[PDB]
Amino acid sequence: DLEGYGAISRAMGGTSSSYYTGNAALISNPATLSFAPDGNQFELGLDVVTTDIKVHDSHGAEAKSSTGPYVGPQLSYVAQLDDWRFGAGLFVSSGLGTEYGSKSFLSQTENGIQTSFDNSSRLIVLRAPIGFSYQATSKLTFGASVDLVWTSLNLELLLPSSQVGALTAQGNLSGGLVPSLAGFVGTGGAAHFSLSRNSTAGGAVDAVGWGGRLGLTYKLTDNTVLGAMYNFKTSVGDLEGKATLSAISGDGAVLPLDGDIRVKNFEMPASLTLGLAHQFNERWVVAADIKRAYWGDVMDMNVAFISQLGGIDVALPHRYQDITVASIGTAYKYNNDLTLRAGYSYAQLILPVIPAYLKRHVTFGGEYDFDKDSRINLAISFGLRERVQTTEMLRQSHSQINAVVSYSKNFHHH
Ligand SMILES: CCCCCCCCOCCOCCOCCOCCO
Ligand SMILES: CCCCCCCCOCCOCCOCCOCCO
Repeated sequence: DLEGYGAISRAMGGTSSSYYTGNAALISNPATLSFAPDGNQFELGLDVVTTDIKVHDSHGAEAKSSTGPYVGPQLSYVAQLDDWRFGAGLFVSSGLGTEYGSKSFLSQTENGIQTSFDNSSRLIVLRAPIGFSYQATSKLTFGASVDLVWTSLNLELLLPSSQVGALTAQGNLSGGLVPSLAGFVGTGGAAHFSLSRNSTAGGAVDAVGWGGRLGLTYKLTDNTVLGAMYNFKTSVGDLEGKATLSAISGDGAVLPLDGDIRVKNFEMPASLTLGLAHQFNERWVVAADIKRAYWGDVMDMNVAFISQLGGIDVALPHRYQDITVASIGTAYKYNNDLTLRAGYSYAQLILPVIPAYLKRHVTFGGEYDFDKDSRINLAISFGLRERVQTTEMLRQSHSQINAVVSYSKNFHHH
């Protein structure tokens, strides 16, 4: 989440508690949809998430990922029935995606042998919300919305023998496949996990579930409105699909094995958000928001792989603490049809294929509308780059850019 939804909400540091954010409010604060211009709003957009990562060896070897992006489409329509606003939409998004290739050290056996396995990641989450909004009384504005989330997980991951040995020795790695493959992998081999299938027959690790939120707004003054919204815990099942567990010996021998894999217990925590937007002049508006993701309340993960020959189970325990986000955003009416936006956000061990989220983000946004019904919104969010290190004694450097773009046509009732 953190960064909100939509070209304007993202160009404004992820702020969204109480100002027109567009059709994307269907996920953030649907109560803001009542601030929409008279009529019905059709919205179309594209999300692109560039990622730059460099991981280094204890020998000066590097594996980098960034070396063409995933583009997520965004369709949605909001309708006005008197005081009501009803809206539906499909919101595609990545939430992980790395590609280190197969010529890197991450693809070598605890031993030095260069295997040909890739090392990559890709998480895709679709959100198709159904929601409404009621302007209950000129002052407050009710707003609810249910979801339906579709998650897909692509994985390509090699673990040199020392890593499996410690998992195994820690008791975090179990299964009947331990005693049968252990001799093959040995001292200088590894194990590779692959989740490469797509869609449906394909296998493809995915899950479908529900989700939802509700919020509200209030205008104490004539240019200062306040907002808040509560998000429900994502009730997603286990991600399940086909996976190939493949053992590699000290001389590069490969012993693949197809089966089922389940990535158990993970949802997405409930979040509480409080904020306020204020207009100074009349062409300049400023917004500040404070978000609280209840990660710490996720006590309820694993990875269960199972085949005809046996299975392997990995028990990797979180250690989660609620996170807090502080965001501020600016919008400026520079022309009669050109707005300028900008903002900042503030958040608060390794594994190169699943990078941790970034602490800070600096965004820029712009709006240009040809008519009073046709608008184009742009946004560019930079996830500030942070360094961080841990045989495999690694060090990682990770930054991230974000482009969102959408065309917004306003229709009129006849
Ligand atoms: C996916 C299964 C991963 C399980 C592999 C565990 C591998 C861990 O290390 C085992 C190391 O011990 C084995 C020794 O090397 C083989 C030598 O031959 C032994 C008899 O003298
Ligand atoms: C909401 C995002 C959830 C995304 C989860 C993707 C990460 C889940 O685990 C993927 C690993 O399962 C396959 C391999 O076996 C585990 C590897 O050993 C662990 C590293 O220390």
